[PDB]
Amino acid sequence: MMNFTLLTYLADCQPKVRSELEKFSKNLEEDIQQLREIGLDILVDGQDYRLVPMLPLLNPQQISTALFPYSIHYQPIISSTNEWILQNILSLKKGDLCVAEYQTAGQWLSPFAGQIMFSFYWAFDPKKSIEGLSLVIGLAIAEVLNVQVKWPNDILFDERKLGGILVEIANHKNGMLNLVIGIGINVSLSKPYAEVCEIDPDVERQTLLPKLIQHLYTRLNIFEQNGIDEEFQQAWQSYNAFSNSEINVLTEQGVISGIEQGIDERGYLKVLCGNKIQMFNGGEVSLRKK
Repeated sequence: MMNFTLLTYLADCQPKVRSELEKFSKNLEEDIQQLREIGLDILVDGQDYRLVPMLPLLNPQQISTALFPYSIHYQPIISSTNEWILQNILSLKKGDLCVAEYQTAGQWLSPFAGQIMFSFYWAFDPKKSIEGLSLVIGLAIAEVLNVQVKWPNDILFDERKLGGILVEIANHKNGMLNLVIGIGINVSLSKPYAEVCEIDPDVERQTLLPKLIQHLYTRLNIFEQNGIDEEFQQAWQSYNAFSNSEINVLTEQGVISGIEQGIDERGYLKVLCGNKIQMFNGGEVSLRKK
């Protein structure tokens, strides 16, 4: 069982003596070791216990001044960035974000401060359709990092997953379509996955996070107008790593083989299997390469 309070107190990544630490944990050394097992690195030098970040910690006010006017909440340790946006939905506007260094619920040995992890609140017209939204989120991320996309919502470098996207619908009666979009991008992971450190060795999470968020909001606004138009489908093809490739579509009824044929106006995957094009929805099916 993870000691959440101990992790939160150690989150500043500054040294803390056991006299204070013994308050948050009862059997302390058993809990420090349990945190070490889940991939966190707590090093005790002499009498000083310190948590080690994989990358330099983020500065909240630097992000806030860079992403004005969007309101930013920074928590070093949180259960879920999506839950905070959901739980505080009544106090937020478009683009308000919850950025964290570690998510306790969610890689397995995921590192503290090794990922760009943020969630944000977005609203659409209640009539509007969100079909293809996860494709817009992925394409924006791929364009910023000059990497590839995989349908429906995978970001790829060297055919390896560089991050993940989670789009959720809030059960709030705003008269609008309320969505929490969650993003995790691997920057430096301790080690079938990829990290931005490979593509850009001198990358800094402080600069990349506003860059990604700004382009993401552009494409979301483009989606509100253009939809999944022909220009978007051309943009998808440019960054698709599975374009016109021999693919296997894993479905609840088994695997359908064929050749990838891009996307339609609803964001559905188009595959040529036999002599007909078969279309699939993202949540129901999974994409792989023969």
